[PDB]
Amino acid sequence: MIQQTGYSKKVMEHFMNPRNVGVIDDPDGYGKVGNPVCGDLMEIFIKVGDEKIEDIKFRTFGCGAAIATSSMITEMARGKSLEEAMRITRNDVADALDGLPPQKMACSNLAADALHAAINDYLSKKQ
Amino acid sequence: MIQQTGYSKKVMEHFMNPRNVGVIDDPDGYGKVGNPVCGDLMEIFIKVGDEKIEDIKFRTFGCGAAIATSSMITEMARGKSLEEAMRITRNDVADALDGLPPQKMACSNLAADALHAAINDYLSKKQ
Ligand code: FES
Ligand code: FES
Repeated sequence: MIQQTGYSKKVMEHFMNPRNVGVIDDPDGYGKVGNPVCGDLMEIFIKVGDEKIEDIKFRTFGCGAAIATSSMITEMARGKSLEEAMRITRNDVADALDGLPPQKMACSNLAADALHAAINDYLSKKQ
Repeated sequence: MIQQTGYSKKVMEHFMNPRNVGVIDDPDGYGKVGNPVCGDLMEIFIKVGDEKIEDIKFRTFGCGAAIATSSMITEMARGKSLEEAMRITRNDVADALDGLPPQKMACSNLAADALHAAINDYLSKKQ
């Protein structure tokens, strides 16, 4: 078939066994981003110690591509400085996502956009 | 707030720990239904013995409401006669779903529509 799309092993691994699902109570930074098409919401929670991500959790009721990408992005963010985590985007897990249905590119961008939002929330509370 | 919506404990239980996720190889009936808005696909697989559902599995990369509803519908279908399973719809788990965002009503209908499709696939193979 032409323009074939579908789901890779790595996305299926992170959708079936996502890392860092949950909530942090009273988090240092909280970010939430929604997807305009389906209305699902991605929420990222961070604890910050030493200017670094000491803990991270995500919560969403969105689709498999959004959950797998959040699992991969939160795992890559853990332990990074705030400036390094701000540079993380789904480009950093491009190979795992290649091939996905084209509408899931937006779903894949929720995790990094919520992480950036959580970092900015924490920074704006510093001031 | 007015017209409040969100996710209940029962849906969160079935999204976090869905029952009957997987595939049956060489199934007796296979049904697949898609959601027009997001393009996700729900697939149900059944094994039929004694005119009854001897095993059932679903596979989707759709959202939390579609995965929780499939978990609840496949659990209710297991062991039922084909005629009883044909009567199952998300109405049978209405109370667990009440309150969900209104766009997830379509996501909630995928499981029973795929189950009906799998049953009709098996019947059309009888003939
Ligand atoms: S379909 Fe809602 S987050 Fe992907
Ligand atoms: S948003 Fe795709 S199945 Fe619900």
